[PDB]
Amino acid sequence: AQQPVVRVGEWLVTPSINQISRNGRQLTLEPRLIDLLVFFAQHSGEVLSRDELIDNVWKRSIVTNHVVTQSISELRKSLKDNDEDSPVYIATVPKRGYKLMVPVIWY
Ligand SMILES: [Zn+2]
Ligand SMILES: [Zn+2]
Ligand SMILES: [Zn+2]
Ligand SMILES: [Zn+2]
Ligand SMILES: [Zn+2]
Repeated sequence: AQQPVVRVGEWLVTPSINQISRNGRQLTLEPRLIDLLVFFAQHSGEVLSRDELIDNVWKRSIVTNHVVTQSISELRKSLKDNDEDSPVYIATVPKRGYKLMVPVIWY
């Protein structure tokens, strides 16, 4: 039985099984997305450039600037989980990149 390592906003994250979870809602994500989410949480409330995200989350793969942007949309979509009352988790900072806007608790 697996312990969450971190809480991002309303979601407990358990990277060992690629899972996020919220109040009786469990979701498995792709591992790269977990890795992106974990990177944001380690650098929370910091502006992260497309470049920082590529270097750290896509290590030893080349990707386009555009893979990042579509990964970001997929992660926003999973973090929202169809709840229109959800905060913004990942905010776009114009011309600069992205910032994780929710509280993080490490366990
Ligand atoms: Zn940091
Ligand atoms: Zn940082
Ligand atoms: Zn993609
Ligand atoms: Zn993806
Ligand atoms: Zn996908």
